[PDB]
Amino acid sequence: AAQTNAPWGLARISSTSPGTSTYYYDESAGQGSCVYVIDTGIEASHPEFEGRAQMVKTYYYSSRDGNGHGTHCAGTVGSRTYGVAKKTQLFGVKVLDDNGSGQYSTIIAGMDFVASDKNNRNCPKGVVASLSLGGGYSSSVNSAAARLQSSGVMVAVAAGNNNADARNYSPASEPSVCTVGASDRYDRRSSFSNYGSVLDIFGPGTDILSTWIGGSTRSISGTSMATPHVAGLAAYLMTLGKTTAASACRYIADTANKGDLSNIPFGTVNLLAYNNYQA
Repeated sequence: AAQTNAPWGLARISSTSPGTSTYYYDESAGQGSCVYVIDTGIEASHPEFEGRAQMVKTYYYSSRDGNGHGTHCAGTVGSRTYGVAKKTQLFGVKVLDDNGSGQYSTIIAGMDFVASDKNNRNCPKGVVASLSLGGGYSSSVNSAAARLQSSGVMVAVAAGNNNADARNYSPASEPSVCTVGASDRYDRRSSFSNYGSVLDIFGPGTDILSTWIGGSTRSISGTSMATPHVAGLAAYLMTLGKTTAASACRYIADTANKGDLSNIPFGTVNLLAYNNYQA
């Protein structure tokens, strides 16, 4: 399948070269998979989600996304126009308030929620969780991410936006999950992207168009935007049967575009997520 005039990041993930604008992908499109977006919520009524999104948990007075960040990330996972895996099921877990903040204890509870809640959902092709959040190093936060991964969920986490080594941030620094840095449309490391040996992969993160609250759209930047490209890619590849939740990060690294990014510090992987789809 071909989506013309796609957002640059979608085109990038199906291309061996920057500078194109059509996204190519297998029509299975993540059908039968599920992606949890652990964030500020999801505006599930947005026409872009086509009834495939729903809120399953909140720790606050509402499950609605009063911020936009979670809706934007969910759109990159699975919206019809802005999403990688256009037929996946999206489940929102609101661990962040409408200012985008959340206590680590709430975030940990949300991860353990997903590890159990997947047993209440129909996801025959597998389960992914996208975590566009983080703060300073915490062994408890890393352990919660490790448990979620161990339970059979492909965990993708943002590297962070500090232009610093991600070893000092959580859950970015947890070895067993997939830690995602950000790149721009010219294949440069995004100016804010964290780096370091703990990164597994880069995805598009600068000037990413996606859904927003109020039934709208906007372009924003962050490792928060790169993470859902990788989460959606995992769901898509799991639906194709090419990999599993336990092996998808490694498979994405195996099949990535290699050596094509600029300003990658010595010791950080030079790997850009790629779907290897042959139309």
